[PDB]
Amino acid sequence: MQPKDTPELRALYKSFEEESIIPLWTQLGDLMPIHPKSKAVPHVWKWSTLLRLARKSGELVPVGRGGERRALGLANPGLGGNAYISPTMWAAIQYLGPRETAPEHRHSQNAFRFVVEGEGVWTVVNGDPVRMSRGDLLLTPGWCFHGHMNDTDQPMAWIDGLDIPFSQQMDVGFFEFGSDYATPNFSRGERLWCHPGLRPLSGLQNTVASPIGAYRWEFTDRALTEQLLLEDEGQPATVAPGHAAIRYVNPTTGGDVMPTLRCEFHRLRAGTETATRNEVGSTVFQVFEGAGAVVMNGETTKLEKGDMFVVPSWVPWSLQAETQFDLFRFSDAPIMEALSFMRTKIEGQ
Amino acid sequence: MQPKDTPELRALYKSFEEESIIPLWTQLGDLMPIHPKSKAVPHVWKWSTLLRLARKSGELVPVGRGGERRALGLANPGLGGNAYISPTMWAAIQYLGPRETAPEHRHSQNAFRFVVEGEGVWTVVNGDPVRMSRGDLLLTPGWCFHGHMNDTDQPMAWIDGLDIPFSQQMDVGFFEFGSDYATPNFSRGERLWCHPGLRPLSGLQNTVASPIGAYRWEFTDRALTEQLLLEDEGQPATVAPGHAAIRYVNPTTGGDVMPTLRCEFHRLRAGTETATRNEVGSTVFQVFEGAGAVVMNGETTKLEKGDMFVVPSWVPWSLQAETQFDLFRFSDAPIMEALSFMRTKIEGQ
Amino acid sequence: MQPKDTPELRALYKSFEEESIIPLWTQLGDLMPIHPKSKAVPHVWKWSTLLRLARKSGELVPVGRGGERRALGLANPGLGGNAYISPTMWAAIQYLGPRETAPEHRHSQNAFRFVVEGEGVWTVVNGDPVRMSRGDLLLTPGWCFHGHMNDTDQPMAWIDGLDIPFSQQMDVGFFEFGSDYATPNFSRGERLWCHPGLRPLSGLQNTVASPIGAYRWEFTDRALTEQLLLEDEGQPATVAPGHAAIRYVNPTTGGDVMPTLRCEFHRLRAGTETATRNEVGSTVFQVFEGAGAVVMNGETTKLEKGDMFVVPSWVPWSLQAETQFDLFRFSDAPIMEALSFMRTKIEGQ
Amino acid sequence: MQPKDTPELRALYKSFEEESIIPLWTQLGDLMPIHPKSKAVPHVWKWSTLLRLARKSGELVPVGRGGERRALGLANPGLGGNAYISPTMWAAIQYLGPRETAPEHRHSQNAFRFVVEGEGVWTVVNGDPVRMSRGDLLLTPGWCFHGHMNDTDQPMAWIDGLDIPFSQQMDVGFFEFGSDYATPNFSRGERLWCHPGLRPLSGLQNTVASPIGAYRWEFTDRALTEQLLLEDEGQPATVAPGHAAIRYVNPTTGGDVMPTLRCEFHRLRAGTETATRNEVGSTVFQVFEGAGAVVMNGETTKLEKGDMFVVPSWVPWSLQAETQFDLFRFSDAPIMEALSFMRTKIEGQ
Ligand SMILES: O=C(O)c1ccccc1O
Ligand SMILES: O=C(O)c1ccccc1O
Ligand SMILES: O=C(O)c1ccccc1O
Ligand SMILES: O=C(O)c1ccccc1O
Ligand SMILES: [Fe+2]
Ligand SMILES: [Fe+2]
Ligand SMILES: [Fe+2]
Ligand SMILES: [Fe+2]
Repeated sequence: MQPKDTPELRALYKSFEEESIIPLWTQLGDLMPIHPKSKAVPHVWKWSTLLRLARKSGELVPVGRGGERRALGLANPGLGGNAYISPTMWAAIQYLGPRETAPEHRHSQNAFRFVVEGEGVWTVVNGDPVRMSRGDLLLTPGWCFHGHMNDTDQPMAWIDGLDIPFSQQMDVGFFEFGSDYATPNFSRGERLWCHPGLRPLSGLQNTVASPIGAYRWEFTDRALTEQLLLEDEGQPATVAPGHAAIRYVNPTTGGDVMPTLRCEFHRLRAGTETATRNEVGSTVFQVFEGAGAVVMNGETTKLEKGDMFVVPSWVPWSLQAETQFDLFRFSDAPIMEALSFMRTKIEGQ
Repeated sequence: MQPKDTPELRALYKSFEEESIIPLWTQLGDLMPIHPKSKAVPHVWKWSTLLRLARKSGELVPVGRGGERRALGLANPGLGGNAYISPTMWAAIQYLGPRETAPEHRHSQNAFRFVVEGEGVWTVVNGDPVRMSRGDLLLTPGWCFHGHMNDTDQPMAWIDGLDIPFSQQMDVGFFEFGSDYATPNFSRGERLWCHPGLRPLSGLQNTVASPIGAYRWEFTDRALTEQLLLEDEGQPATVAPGHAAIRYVNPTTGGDVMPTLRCEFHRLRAGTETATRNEVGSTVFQVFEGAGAVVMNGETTKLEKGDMFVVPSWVPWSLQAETQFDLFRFSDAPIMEALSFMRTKIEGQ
Repeated sequence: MQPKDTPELRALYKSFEEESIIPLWTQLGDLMPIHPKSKAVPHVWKWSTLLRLARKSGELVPVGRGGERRALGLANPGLGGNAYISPTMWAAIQYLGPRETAPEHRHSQNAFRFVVEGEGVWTVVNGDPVRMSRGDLLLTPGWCFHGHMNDTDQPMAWIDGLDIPFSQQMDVGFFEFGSDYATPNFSRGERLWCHPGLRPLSGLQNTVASPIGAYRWEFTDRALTEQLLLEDEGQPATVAPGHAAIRYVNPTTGGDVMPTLRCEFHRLRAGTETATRNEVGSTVFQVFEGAGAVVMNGETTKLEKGDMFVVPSWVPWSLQAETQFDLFRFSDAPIMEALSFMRTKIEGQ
Repeated sequence: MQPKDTPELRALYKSFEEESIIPLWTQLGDLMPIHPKSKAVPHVWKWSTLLRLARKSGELVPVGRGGERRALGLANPGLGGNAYISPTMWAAIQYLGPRETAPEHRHSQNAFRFVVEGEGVWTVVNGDPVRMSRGDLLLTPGWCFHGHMNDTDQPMAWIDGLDIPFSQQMDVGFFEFGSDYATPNFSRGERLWCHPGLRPLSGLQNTVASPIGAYRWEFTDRALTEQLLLEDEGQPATVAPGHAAIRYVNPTTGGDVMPTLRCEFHRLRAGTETATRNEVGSTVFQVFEGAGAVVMNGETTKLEKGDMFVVPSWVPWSLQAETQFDLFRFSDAPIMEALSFMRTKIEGQ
């Protein structure tokens, strides 16, 4: 029950409004809920829809009338009109038309770019051009100048993933505009850092984000395959049966690519069904290849190549593989783990 | 400019709404601002107002009709009706009437309690009673059962500070209800941990929050005084001239009391004016003792004993001491520092 | 068996000597032993002997003819004439006569000074005078200028403990000579750092050694007592029953006082017998107060106030308390733990 | 001067011997030297000598009469007959004859094996066979079962480098004997861990030694080459001009391969002369390929393929490259750095 609804009490309460006081006893339980109950909801975006809307955006929105910001933000139906896939993350399909470019900027927000379709596009990160192609994870960590340049008559689309929504709500955003379109097969960063177990004596200082600008498909495919081959041979390797998986990491540290964002890739042998997990914080997945399904909150949704979905904080989820099922993944887990808020429930266990 | 306002474009845009797409090019700059520009605003609450409203709340709201949650949340005028002092923090004046109690609960949200007026109240934290008195900082870190019990015919008020607003927006909240009202002068925690430079062989494992349940006035006063005395003697000690200051810390680690919240105490020799600072993230201060002023965004506000104010992300601020000026402080700085978002501008420097 | 003792083989072997080759197959097992088997042996030094030899040294060795280096190194009978208590540590009884002084030097070797008998002696550490008295642990960490000055007509003796033997064998030794004999009751360091759970905003940077120059008896006694009182009350605290114990720590970090040396203090309720332990690396203990015994390798030795003993790597040991038994302790454990060589066997467990 | 040589003093001194006391004032300065002055001396071993003595050892010392321990320890002429290359390190040429094997053991001492000549030998490390070939660095970290098996009619030689001398002097040595000779091209470890910037979700826990069992030539060559190519292009990369260099690292951590031992590889463009360095602790180098020289203490020695040399603590050294000069390197630097004893002087700087 509340306090007696008296004239004295309504006066007290008129004073509260005047004085910028809100009394705890008027509040609803869910200011401190039994467990996390997100405003954001589990949602799926069909690739064939995203691709159709992106080609269309490309016709209608050329450069000089919107075309240098041609990204279609996946907006969670529960997040009140904000361009947020979850409370922490932004996820958009950038569509780069034939021969298009962008100038250099920087910002505190951390970003990656995961190539879906296309080749011959370079993103230049602090002056170092990083060739882009299908299955490549690129990084443009906080405060690194990045611009891009298409070298071809062909469109490219990629997932444009950022901690924009965390950064906006917590007030950490900074942004600056900056000052030959070279096309090396491999960036300097990779030429220094993509040799396994080796570290340059000039790179002895640890960094906060990874210095690897592209994690190329090749390597991601080979690791996932070797984990499956090791399963066939009775050797331990997969996280769970028929579930191969790698985390993309900062080689100076062995930790996450950037402070706010985790990236991973999972490959599921056909028939594999994962155990249901409740994880604190939000994750987004994208079907790289194959066919299968997700369950979220008990509800199964069938998935096709390119489809993207979000699991908010604590929503129970699992994946199931009809064919062999490749999935790119990202999450706000390094925020929850850095701050000791992370909890995990797994069904068996 | 935007794309040509054509029927085709309005169709594209009707599809976006249907499909939960929001295009980056429609967005306003301030999704990624030049620097942080908070929705929250600098604001001051006058203690004499908070005290008047608290006594009143005590008459009108007894136990069984709201009285076990008698906290008056300082609500930022810019934060749209949420009981938030800033986007990350909650700050309330809890008013405990004569002989009142509360039962044990726990929650993932981290909390402290800074005693303003009163004595003879124990908060019991995982079964360990912590006597409360004026100038004491108490902790009830995430997931620690806490309840309280007043032992006296006298009211007590304290600042009830939590990371409630961070926890709600990011979805990390959990909460549980729990299962003799002993009155020791000192808690076990303090009996183990409040011996300087000494650590118990049974407490060799590092912890995420501090195990010190009360940081008593005595010690805080003595440290601040010794720093001033050391200044008089030509020895280095103060952070800036006439500006003595301590940070409350976790002795297992030397870091912050809890993962999301920093606490500090500042004592200003009369006449001292601090250099203007822009700091990422938000802080709240409370005048423990003395008289002086704050400048925030260029605007001076005079301050009296008990007055509380908030400096959102990047608002330029300084303090000025007319008499000798004691101030309790807290902030979301460990979140910004844990995630490499922290930046600091200082005027001289 | 060896290779056939042939003229060819003796030639091979004459070549080895010539060429600075020593073949593994000629070596004895104990270049890589089943477990650690120290050259050093368990040994006890009787205080009444150390005191007698120290007074004597004081008569015969005044200043200008040896008296500024009046330390009597405990030399392990197994360590071949080196002034080593163990392979890693040096432990000596420094005897300071009436009014004597020493000038400032520094060195990479880490050092502490544990006051046994005496008062009114200051050691000055980087210009900061640290009053010395009975039961105080003082530090003079690596590379800190230290000199001392006696202020009284009375001798003082203290344990002078260093990582001299580690430093000599591994080649890390550096040494420099340096450039009013003030007598403050408390050093600056302590005035800044001996307030429990508080840290100065000017001391926000972590350090490698502790900045606390004296860990005074007072605090050590109070902690040990509170742990015993907590045992009487059914509260967890002691490491083992009737075994109270603290580790001296670096407050910036919560770790060991200095990188190579651990210090601790143990208080045993009468009747308490500890469980036998095999620990990697060496430790030295000194009976501060009480009467009791040690077992080392199965052999019991009775102990009196001041007596000192060493347990080399892996020697099984325990302590037994006839009266209430106070013991200062140091070891090379931070070297073994830093390098993952530490192992521990305990009898029950 | 000493104390007066009196009968009383000789008595005092007879008591010291009796009582296991050695007085500091009798000691020589160099118990705490101005800077490190090693017992060990700079020394070179000519490969053509090591190879000749190894073939010979192979004839004279077959299996069953010494042949399973056919390693020729490089013994520093200054270290009094111990099989030590420096006070911290052991370095030997293991010579494995046609078809020979060894059974599994383990020990706390950390070890690597750097292949010089040969192929078709597997070392099996905790049951995982690691193919060996020229230029490969293999690890067998502390406490990992390792045995080997030759698969060929051909001898192989490798550098057999351990922290044997540190382990013996400090007393940390443990050793155990253990319980199909499979020949995979690549070990499991490498199949999991040698994909750049990728980490298996089953390997999320940090380790103390690297889990990479072989750092193959291929990768080491490619990194060194790419650093030189990057120099040609005006991009920063080399540690110094014409001086390319990588450190072998633990990918879970980015730190050193094992806690006591650092490994590195340097490639010098012809004509390159390095700046003179004094580094705390000892290092050993082996000419993998090319021709050039070392200066140590001012004395130049010409070097050929395979030649090995040691620079004790603080000996000033530099390398000079007549042709293009490839050098494997190891040191006790992680011990000095872990314990804050490391110091570095460089000539320019
Ligand atoms: O990082 C950027 O360039 C960027 C900024 C805002 C939205 C999408 C993006 O790729
Ligand atoms: O920690 C609590 O008991 C608490 C919970 C919500 C609001 C204010 C509070 O002190
Ligand atoms: O630290 C010193 O002054 C010292 C040096 C050598 C021996 C004993 C000592 O106290
Ligand atoms: O690691 C070993 O097997 C070993 C042990 C002693 C000497 C040389 C060695 O390779
Ligand atoms: Fe950007
Ligand atoms: Fe609570
Ligand atoms: Fe000294
Ligand atoms: Fe071995």
